[PDB]
Amino acid sequence: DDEASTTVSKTETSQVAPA
Repeated sequence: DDEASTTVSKTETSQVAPA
């Protein structure tokens, strides 16, 4: 949800892509 491109795939790196 935080990472514009992907909501499903929610990893630590996925969080990093916002902040």
